[PDB]
Amino acid sequence: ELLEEEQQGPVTEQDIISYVLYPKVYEQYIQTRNQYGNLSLLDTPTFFFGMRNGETVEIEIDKGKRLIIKLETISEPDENGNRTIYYAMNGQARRI
Amino acid sequence: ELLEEEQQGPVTEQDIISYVLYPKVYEQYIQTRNQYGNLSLLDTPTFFFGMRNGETVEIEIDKGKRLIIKLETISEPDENGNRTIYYAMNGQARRIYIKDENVHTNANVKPKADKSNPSHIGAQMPGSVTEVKVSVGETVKANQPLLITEAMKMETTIQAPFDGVIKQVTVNNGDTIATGDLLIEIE
Repeated sequence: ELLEEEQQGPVTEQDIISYVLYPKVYEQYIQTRNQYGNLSLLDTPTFFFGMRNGETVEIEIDKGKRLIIKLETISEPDENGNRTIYYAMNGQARRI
Repeated sequence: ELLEEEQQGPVTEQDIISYVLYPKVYEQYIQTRNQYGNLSLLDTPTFFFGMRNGETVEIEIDKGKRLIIKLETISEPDENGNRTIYYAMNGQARRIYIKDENVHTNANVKPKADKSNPSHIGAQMPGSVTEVKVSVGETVKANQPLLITEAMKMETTIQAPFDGVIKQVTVNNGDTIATGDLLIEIE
């Protein structure tokens, strides 16, 4: 009940023991997954380090599905302390 | 007859005595006018200083006609020392390339070599370029020295892996190099 109330929907028997065995950790894994998604798919050097300027990285999402990302530049922090990363993803200009 | 030949076509009487009076200066005014447009329309602070990161500026072109320009970011220089300015003009994304007058080209970022491409020669480890021995469009033998780099008070020359022609040299004398930097391309 508790997991199906926190997450609101699908919960497996794997989720249940995972929570019982590691309450704090399971929960924290969900918060991270909610934010960044499936991090297993990223390659290790991209996972630990991110990306350099003018780099292109492939991420195999499925059979014949993959993300193509190019990191162009990163801006200087603004007044709020926020930097603008200029991206190119799947032939589409993107800003984060 | 002279001025109309040089320029596009339209020349006024005011153009003519402006030349006569100040030949070289008038001819310079035209070269700048052809390069940058009408600078007198710029506000003075912008005219002398350009723009700071994140600044929005207005240029009164005429009644109801103005340029709203925002300077978003200035990139690090490429191997040629060309910085990419990220602009916003009248709600349109815009990119402009400007050559940086460095002094020493140690701020230049070289693209990484493609390790699967045999044409691409990459830097084995970090150093500085001591001597460039080839230029673009030069046929070279196998084992021919084509770049001398210094690591840690140690010189190690880079040589051609096969017979071929140089497509690009991304480095000049005194430039810093990093592990994996593209340096040469050959056929």
